[PDB]
Amino acid sequence: ESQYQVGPLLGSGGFGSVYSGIRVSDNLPVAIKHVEKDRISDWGETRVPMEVVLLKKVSSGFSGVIRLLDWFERPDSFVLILERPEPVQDLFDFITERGALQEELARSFFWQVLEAVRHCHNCGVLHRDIKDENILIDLNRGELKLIDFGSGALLKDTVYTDFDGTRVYSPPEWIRYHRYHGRSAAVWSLGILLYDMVCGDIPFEHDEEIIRGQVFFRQRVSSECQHLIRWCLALRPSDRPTFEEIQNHPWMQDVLLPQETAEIHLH
Ligand SMILES: O=C(c1ccco1)c1c[nH]c2ccccc12
Repeated sequence: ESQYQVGPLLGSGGFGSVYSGIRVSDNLPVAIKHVEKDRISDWGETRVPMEVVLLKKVSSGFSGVIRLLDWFERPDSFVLILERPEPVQDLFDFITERGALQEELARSFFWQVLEAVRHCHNCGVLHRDIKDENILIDLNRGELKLIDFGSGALLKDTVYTDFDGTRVYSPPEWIRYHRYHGRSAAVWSLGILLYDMVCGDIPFEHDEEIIRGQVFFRQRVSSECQHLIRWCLALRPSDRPTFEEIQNHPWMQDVLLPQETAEIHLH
């Protein structure tokens, strides 16, 4: 408040409003995110938004998650202080500009995504909204960072019957039954994401295509990549790969380091 210098609004949406900021104490770049208390669906613990509980559980030590540095409670909103990489661009914008990604780049991005989601999972947190817009690229370090835990939940082994993430990334068992388990629904969304990365667009727009589960490639994509995608997008949850199987898949071998990724691909 006196502790942060606010700059430009970065965006707004169902997550609230995110401003670029600086922490005055040491000039650290931050993102400052406000949600209205009324617009908060889900709470935990003092009563904080679930997002804060989930962020505190994943923000310890380092990872591929944008870390929560601090939060404040205002009379009708909560304010989250988050890390801000600089320069940064979300993976959606990045794909809009460059179109479908070279596989070497998608492999590096995808792997970093998988490490970040494993970390969330090891921490007891299910993100539930993995997609291009929720992934930030630190364009100098080539490091990807998960954002927006606002639809996430504690990880658990029983079935989830609520979902408020992105539909076109939701699995067919959610579409048909409003039931999914955490890991396998995450894996499906990783399949959409991987397809999006290598094709330049998500594979399915309509409930029907999701449920049909048939994947058509519109760009040239290697067979190993199409196979990994189709495995993530297995119609039966239990036919999907574990994170381990995904990272042991042949398309995933020999990943570039993040730094290499930036040098070759991001300049
Ligand atoms: O954390 C973020 C976020 C976006 C939506 C919900 O949380 C950020 C959105 N744009 C950003 C830019 C830099 C760091 C975080 C974010």
